[PDB]
Amino acid sequence: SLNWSVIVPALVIVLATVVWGIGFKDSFTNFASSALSAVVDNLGWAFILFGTVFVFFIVVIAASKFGTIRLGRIDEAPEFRTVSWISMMFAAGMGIDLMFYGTTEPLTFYRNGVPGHDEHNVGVAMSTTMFHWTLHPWAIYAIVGLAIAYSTFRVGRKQLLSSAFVPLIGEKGAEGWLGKLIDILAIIATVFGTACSLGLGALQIGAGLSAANDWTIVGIVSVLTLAFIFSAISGVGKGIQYLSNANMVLAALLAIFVFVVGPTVSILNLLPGSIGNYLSNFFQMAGRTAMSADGTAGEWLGSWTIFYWAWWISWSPFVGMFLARISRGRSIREFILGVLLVPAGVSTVWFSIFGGTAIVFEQNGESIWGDGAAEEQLFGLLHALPGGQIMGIIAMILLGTFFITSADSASTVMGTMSQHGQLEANKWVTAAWGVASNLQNVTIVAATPFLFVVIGLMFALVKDLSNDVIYLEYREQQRFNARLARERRVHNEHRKRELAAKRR
Amino acid sequence: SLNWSVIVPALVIVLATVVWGIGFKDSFTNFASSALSAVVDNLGWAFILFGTVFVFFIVVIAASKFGTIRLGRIDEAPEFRTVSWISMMFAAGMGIDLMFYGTTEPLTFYRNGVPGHDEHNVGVAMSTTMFHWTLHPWAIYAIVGLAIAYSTFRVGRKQLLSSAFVPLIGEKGAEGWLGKLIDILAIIATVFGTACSLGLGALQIGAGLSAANIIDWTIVGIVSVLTLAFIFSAISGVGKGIQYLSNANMVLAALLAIFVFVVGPTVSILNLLPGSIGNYLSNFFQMAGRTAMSADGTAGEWLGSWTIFYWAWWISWSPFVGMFLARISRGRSIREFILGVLLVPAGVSTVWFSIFGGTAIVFEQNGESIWGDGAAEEQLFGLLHALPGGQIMGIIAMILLGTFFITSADSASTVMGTMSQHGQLEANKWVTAAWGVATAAIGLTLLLSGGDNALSNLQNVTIVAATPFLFVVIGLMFALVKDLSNDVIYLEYREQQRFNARLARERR
Amino acid sequence: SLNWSVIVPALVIVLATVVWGIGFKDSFTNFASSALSAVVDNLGWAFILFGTVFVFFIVVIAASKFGTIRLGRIDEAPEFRTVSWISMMFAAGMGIDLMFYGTTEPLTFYRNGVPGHDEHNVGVAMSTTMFHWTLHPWAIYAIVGLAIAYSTFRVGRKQLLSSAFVPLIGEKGAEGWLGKLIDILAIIATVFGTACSLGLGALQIGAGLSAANIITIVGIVSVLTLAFIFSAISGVGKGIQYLSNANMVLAALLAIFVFVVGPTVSILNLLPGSIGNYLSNFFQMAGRTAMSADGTAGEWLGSWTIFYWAWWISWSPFVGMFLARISRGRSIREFILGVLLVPAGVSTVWFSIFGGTAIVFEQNGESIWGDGAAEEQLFGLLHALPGGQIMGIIAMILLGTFFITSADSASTVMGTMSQHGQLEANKWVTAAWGVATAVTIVAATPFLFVVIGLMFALVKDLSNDVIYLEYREQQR
Ligand SMILES: C[N+](C)(C)CCO
Repeated sequence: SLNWSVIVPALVIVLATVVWGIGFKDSFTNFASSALSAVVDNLGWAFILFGTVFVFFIVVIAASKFGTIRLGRIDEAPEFRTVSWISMMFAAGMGIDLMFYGTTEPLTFYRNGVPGHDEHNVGVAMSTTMFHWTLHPWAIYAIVGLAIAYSTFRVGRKQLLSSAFVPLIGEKGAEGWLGKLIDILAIIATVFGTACSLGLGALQIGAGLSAANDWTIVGIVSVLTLAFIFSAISGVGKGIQYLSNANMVLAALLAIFVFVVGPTVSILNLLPGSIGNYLSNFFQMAGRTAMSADGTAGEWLGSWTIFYWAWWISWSPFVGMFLARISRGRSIREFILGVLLVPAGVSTVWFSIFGGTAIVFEQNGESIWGDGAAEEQLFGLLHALPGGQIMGIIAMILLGTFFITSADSASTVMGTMSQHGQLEANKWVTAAWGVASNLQNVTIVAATPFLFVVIGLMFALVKDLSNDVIYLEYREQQRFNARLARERRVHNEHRKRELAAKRR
Repeated sequence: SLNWSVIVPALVIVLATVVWGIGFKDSFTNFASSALSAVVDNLGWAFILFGTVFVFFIVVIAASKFGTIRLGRIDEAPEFRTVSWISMMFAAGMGIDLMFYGTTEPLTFYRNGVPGHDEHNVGVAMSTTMFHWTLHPWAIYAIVGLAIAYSTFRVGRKQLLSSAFVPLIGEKGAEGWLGKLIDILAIIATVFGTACSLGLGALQIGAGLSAANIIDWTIVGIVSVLTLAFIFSAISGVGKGIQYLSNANMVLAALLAIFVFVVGPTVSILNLLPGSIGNYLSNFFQMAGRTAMSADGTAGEWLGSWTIFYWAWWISWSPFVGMFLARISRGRSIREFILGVLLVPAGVSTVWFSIFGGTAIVFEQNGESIWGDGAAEEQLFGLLHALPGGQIMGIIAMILLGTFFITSADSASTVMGTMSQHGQLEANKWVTAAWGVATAAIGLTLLLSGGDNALSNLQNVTIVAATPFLFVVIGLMFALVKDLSNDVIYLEYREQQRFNARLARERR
Repeated sequence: SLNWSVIVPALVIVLATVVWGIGFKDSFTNFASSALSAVVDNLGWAFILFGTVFVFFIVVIAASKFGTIRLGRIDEAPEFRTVSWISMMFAAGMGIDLMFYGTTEPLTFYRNGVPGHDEHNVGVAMSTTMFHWTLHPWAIYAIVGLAIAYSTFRVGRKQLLSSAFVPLIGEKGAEGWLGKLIDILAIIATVFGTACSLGLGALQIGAGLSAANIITIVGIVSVLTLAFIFSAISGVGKGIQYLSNANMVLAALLAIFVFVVGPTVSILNLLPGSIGNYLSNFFQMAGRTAMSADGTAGEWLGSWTIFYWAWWISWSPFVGMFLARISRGRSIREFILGVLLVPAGVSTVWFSIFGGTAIVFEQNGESIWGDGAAEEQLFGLLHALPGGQIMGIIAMILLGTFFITSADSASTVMGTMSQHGQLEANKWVTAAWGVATAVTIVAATPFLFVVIGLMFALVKDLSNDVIYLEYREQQR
């Protein structure tokens, strides 16, 4: 079936803005761009304060006994073997976001330097770029991951997101004020959440084709690729799977390419250097406040750290929904360590090669900084290697596949929440959604409340699992063990007492 | 049955400070406060090291299996609800001291900077203040709280610090050479601890009088001796139920936190919550190792005035917080009661210095600057006066430091009575007041001797009377670890895992 | 009993090495030195990366189940108790390194600064020194130590490094490419490793005797200490047990006299000081990849932290043995921390006292750095105190003490890794290989990796211990 109670408020606002951005007061939309500023500096803290709390809590829980609990009907066989499951995360744990931002972020920090430190600090350059792209971002997922996952596969209920809040607003009666609203606010941040990498993919080509053959060629390019959304899911059988390995071959290749063509020793060296520093500056990073230092970091932080936080939150639905799947039969722990450590530790080695070389080239004077342009750097530093174009091609096509990976999946997810949450593949809705610095701004305002949704989600999560039979058993059993062991002891002290007073 | 071997000895020292200091010579009391440099110079390292030790110490017993042991009889349960129990903690975690150092503290740090830190350094400045007022201060309180809550509750001894050394000391009637001694080291330290709070709390008030009237050296003599007269109307002639101002405190303190939160730079104040917890955590070890060798050996002096004082002050109070937290505590687990103590009080102190002290910083950045001529006593009235209707608030402020003194004193003089008479839960109304005035007398006695640097002489004696007790609380770990090893539950468990090992060994 | 298939490939290189660096070839064994740089630069990442994991590793080992099971026969009464055991471990905690380097290093770092900082800072100059001398050099031992012992005392497999690789390789199947290669590079390692701990001592004696008999003679000393490496175990027994104990009392005395005569507070104001800092600066120093800062520390890393790891890596077969040998019946847990808590305390305080005093003297204008050679400095601050020359005499002796206990025992590991990893070996082999030392970084360059696999052979192997094998062979 379809949820035409969640769909209808959906597009009325989706397009209310869409048409509102292309038409009417065309520049009226740039009042919103100056409107986030209310949210960024009034809530920045909220984002940061809770953004970190998100990292500690997920980890305590995995570590906690809650983690042994398995995700699906009691006693279920993993979807993939413990070395076949490994390959699965990559399918979600990468995208177009890594390439445009991934080779410019360490550089841009090694260049300008981050608030609180001097320029040309390779160390911070590595510590601040991972802050955003490793431990922190992924934990915003695994929260929503687990609540969504535990909601559906274990308890055995609906693939709708607001569902995971039934242990707070009750169950089956949280459909109104709170509930439908969540789904609505869910679909929206998934339409905007997508284009933020979709329309972006066109922009990276709008300045990407310069490697071969500008601000209006995007419309022609957008259709070149979008015409392939209706073929991959609508016309072609199956979803993803095939592309997941494509990214390893394509990504793994250009990466091992660079790791062996570019001097390896420096990138390899910065391998522990990357982690080491991360750890040393992670707490200090998490206390960064517009108030610090001297209260002049606000516009840096709104620009970078608050920019990603807000953004990840406004993208955690797709990625909590997508990660839930193919995590059935996997337990809590193995799934939390799953979504962290590895997706975390891939990104890290990725900024280690793109970042290390990108920098080592400024260490000498072969700057890759293409007039301060995110799309220019990527290639500016591989056409500085043999076959710069021979790979630069595979990079284009790498940002091509990624266009449909995100789209494909995203639509899977969004289309899934409009059907009453059922998994079955809905060709019809997957295709319809497909079509549906002002690139970095529309996402974050759109699901501002979401931050409070994942905040409260901690409880709705911890409250609900805590009633899981296995864990319910474990704590019941503790009481019996605790008191039984009481009887055994109170008696002795009456036996060893009566016996004692017998020696008189 | 008042312990007189214990009661008189504590007083012989109480009287000596007051009699020697103001009535006769005066100039000579400041000689013993040359001894203070003595303590910091060559016993300085110890306060610094065992300070950070107490914090680890406590977390690992909480972390340790002992954590599961229940205060009281086996599988006992807490007397009141988690929320109530906690609810007790916020009151425990506020009084005259935050008032005094709420604002000058982190400001003095942004204003002047910290050794190893360039001045105007928000993150550091804040994290140093958090340093003094969170886990390290509260590790100590729990160290002593546990010891007390455990001896009376579990092994059922007398509510006396000595009765918590019994595992390590004879015994056959604990408190021989030792123990009488120990309790004596409690009373005294408990007097000068509360003294400062009574002390700097007083002159905070004389200062505050400026907001309403204008208008003094004799005026501080009046400030205390009046509310000190009103510790008697408070305990001498109790009416209805004695509990009552504890909340009468909380509300005012609430109007102030709320008042300034919104009026003052709110988003900043909010920005300090994530910000300050983080610098803290991040700066937790770097400041842990700040002795008088960093920086270049120049932090020696800075430690003396601040950092060391928190160490001496927290210690010389642990006899009071320690019984308080203990008394409330019965019914918790060591693990539940540790984590509770470090985390719960700490929320408040972190929130407090962010708002009260965190506007003083913001201001100092717009040039407003509440520095008030460099005196910290007046800084609290000052920053408020920079806000709409801050004058009415200054008034409440005084009346707040009023209520605090009586409430600061009664709770002390009860504990101090309780340990002056063989640790009776039942508290003699007549004895308490005695510890009321005696303590008030030394608190006042410290203000008057000093003149313009009245603050200085206060923190240097309370540092000396503390130095002894610090060893007490160090030893108190050792008793505490031997007491927890012989406990039923930890012992009975080691018989079951060695068994859950032996059972499997012979079947295979 | 003498294994002559492992002695040959090693005995040939050793006979050859002393020579090819002699007879007018003395220059071409010098350009050969610079080929060390080659390693530090492409295996630079190698140490600095794992050096730090070993620590976390053992911790994460001592932390988990494996910890509880006793080393050796199921639930055995150990060969000591806590109050006594505590003495035997100390035997390793003190040495010849901790002579010149304790005073000089903390002093150096204070004076010139270490990369990524300013100079004259006391915190960094401690935490940096402690860092090179704490957990980092004791995990690279604990892994060697814990593995060997478990191969023989638990499992009972002969006491020889390759034997610990059984898990990863095969039961009796290692013999081929991996193992024969091990046993040989676990000699080269034992020779040179200790050779860079004695080589500094053959000199520092002549340098330190320029504090006694002001002012060729360097080589006369090598014998006057070596001449009592054989008459110390060959005739009468008990040197390993008797010397280390005495020597600790010497070093203790030394330390204590300086501690008291030297300002007491400063040293004693630096216990919290070093510890607070060592924790604080732990992860930053650890990730001190040369890439930092600005690409600069390449060289600083090469002079000490990285060179530091190699030598330490070189030390794993000889050192890793004894700490395993010493322990029977005592759970790995009471051993991992055993060899982690003690090392930091003996080291920390030791640097604290001597290194810290040095920093104190520099601050008061009383510099003892003069000229600028490591070997001259210890005696510098020494003679700067009452009874200086005198304590200086025992400090002299200290140099030669343990050197004998570390030469007679550097010898023992060889004698036992010669005769099929036999605990007890014939006397002639141990002493004969005691005159061998009578390049450190590349001596052990491959042996790093030998540790890493040793880390997998220690985890994979346990998971085939009885507790984990029984559950394994059950429902699963
Ligand atoms: C709140 N107490 C009075 C218990 C002490 C805190 O300053």
